[PDB]
Amino acid sequence: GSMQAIKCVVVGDGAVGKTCLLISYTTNAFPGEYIPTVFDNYSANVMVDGKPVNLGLWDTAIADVFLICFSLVSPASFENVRAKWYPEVRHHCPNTPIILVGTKLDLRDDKDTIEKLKEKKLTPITYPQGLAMAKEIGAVKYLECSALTQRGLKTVFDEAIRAVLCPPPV
Ligand SMILES: Nc1nc2c(ncn2[C@@H]2O[C@H](COP(=O)(O)OP(=O)(O)O)[C@@H](O)[C@H]2O)c(=O)[nH]1
Ligand SMILES: [Mg+2]
Repeated sequence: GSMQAIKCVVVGDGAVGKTCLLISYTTNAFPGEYIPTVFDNYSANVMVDGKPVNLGLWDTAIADVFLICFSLVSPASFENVRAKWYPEVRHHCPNTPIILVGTKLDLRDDKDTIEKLKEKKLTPITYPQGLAMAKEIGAVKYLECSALTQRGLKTVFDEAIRAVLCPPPV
């Protein structure tokens, strides 16, 4: 083998968890240490639907697929999905698939994160809201994950890969 190379570019507001997402997926450990500007890309060889793939993951601060990320406990990062990130991706690339990724899923039911938001008059983003935002930006998929617990983490990348190996008919 022979593997297919796929380039995936990850974008989203500062502090939404892009770097921790990529490290947690590729090394299988959530980082408890500082991660320099040194590393701006990560890699993983993965089997998806019986196919060996080299997934190249670019951490931003000729993509085959974009991940646009917002934190499930930051309404401001969610609004920027449509106000900033969707337009910036589409200017450069009109057709490349976008996956919309809600991060920090472990906090969406967290009592103290819920309270903290509540005292600024805010609330976590819900699954239906996220799904509606994916439709609004024409994302091929909406996924939620925690880098910390790894809940939903593999699916993000499997679906980024499927987006490339299996484009829609129309
Ligand atoms: N609770 C929780 N915290 C997270 C998760 N992912 C990242 N964080 C935290 O969010 C903050 C920013 O993460 P980072 O990956 O540096 O965000 P970036 O600026 O988008 O690269 C850090 O303090 C991380 O520890 C997560 O899945 N759950
Ligand atoms: Mg980062």
